[PDB]
Amino acid sequence: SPGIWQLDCTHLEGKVILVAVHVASGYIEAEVIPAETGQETAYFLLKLAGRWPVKTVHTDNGSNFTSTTVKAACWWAGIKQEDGIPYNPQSQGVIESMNKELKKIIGQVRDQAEHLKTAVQMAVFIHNHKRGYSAGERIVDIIATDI
Amino acid sequence: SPGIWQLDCTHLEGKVILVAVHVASGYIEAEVIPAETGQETAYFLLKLAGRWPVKTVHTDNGSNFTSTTVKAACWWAGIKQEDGIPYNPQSQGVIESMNKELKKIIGQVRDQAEHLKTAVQMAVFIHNHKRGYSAGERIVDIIATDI
Ligand SMILES: COc1ccc(CNC(=O)c2cc3ccccc3cc2CN(C)Cc2cccc(OC)c2C(=O)O)cc1
Ligand SMILES: COc1ccc(CNC(=O)c2cc3ccccc3cc2CN(C)Cc2cccc(OC)c2C(=O)O)cc1
Repeated sequence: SPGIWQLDCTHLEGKVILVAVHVASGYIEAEVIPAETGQETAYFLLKLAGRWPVKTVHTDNGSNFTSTTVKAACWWAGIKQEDGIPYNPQSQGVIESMNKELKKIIGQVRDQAEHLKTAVQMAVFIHNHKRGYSAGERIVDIIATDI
Repeated sequence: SPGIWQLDCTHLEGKVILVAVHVASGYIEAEVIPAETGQETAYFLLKLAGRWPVKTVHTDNGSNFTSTTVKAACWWAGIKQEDGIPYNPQSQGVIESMNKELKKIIGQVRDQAEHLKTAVQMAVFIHNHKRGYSAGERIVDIIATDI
């Protein structure tokens, strides 16, 4: 579980927000892309795995699970690519609630920047710092304990 | 020192590679941009500070130190913006050696992707994983100990 991440795709302003959640901590990384493609998802995972010790990724949908480009990136980066079927039924709700919360924060910062990507990174900041520990503190502690 | 980062700008293929180094560990994050502007640097720092507990940034040059946009991002993200004058003379050499090493790795992966940004993220991955601890292990341990 220190190495388990979940992909999540949500939409705002006609754009796509791609999110990776570290399941055990709730820590997130996110980016804005014009549309979800295999190449964009692959590049996002490459970035993620260079920054955190990503062992397993639960993909957000069947297209990214199938994508040969995503599979290639996971091979390159030493990631076990898995499906994202909510075997635990709590998972749907948790991701739903995360997207709602993220969109709420984005709304609270949206008039502080021209570009959606800026607002999204502000929201990532606020989410990861929110406390009692923050998600950023939890991920570091979990991984440090594992090392 | 757990919160101290150094900015670094290097050039390849007519593009700019912007690098943030966590000084105590050698862990890096990096991105490719067409040129180093205040807005790009500001956005890069916002991303960084949402992902790690960035307390202090030593800026890479006087233009980024002066930039009101960079100062605004540092204000927003709770970062102390400082100059990057190598008071310790070993600092020049260490950054010089880091850029040379990064360019070497980029060369070793360059034919595995069309786009420079992909090669740069491959290089970030290799750098942070290289072992005896890796930079990625060191940064997590340093920060966890601090928390
Ligand atoms: C991350 O560094 C900062 C630094 C300062 C601020 C404070 N906010 C403003 O100064 C502002 C507020 C606006 C509010 C409504 C409409 C337009 C706006 C345009 C602006 C000016 N721009 C240049 C900010 C900006 C900078 C760098 C990259 C950016 O995007 C890549 C953007 C952006 O605008 O997204 C936000 C973020
Ligand atoms: C990170 O995910 C992967 C997945 C697979 C590979 C294996 N490499 C190739 O398949 C390849 C090698 C090339 C070698 C010389 C010239 C062109 C090339 C074009 C390609 C095909 N592209 C689509 C890879 C690619 C994918 C996603 C985003 C990308 O950039 C944003 C690029 C890119 O090309 O930069 C690398 C990285």
